[PDB]
Amino acid sequence: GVIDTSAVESAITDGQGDMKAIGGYIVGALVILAVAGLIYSMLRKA
Amino acid sequence: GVIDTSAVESAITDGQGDMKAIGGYIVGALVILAVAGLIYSMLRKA
Repeated sequence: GVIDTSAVESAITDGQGDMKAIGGYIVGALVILAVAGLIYSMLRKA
Repeated sequence: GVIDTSAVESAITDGQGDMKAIGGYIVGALVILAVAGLIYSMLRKA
């Protein structure tokens, strides 16, 4: 009496493979305010 | 002064043996909307 849920794992494993894609696109934008955070500290201490 | 009613029990015991046959054919179709009723609830809560 089953219902075919084969279209579930095919849909959301491709879903969770897309959460990883837009996680790496944020990490690449948070290191901008990490690098610029501490080369401001070099100019101030000088 | 009897009338032979031997053809009665031979006719309706085979009749009530057929009500059981089409009762089990409905139960097999009501569990479809019982299973699908609560795997819809898993997808909604996720």
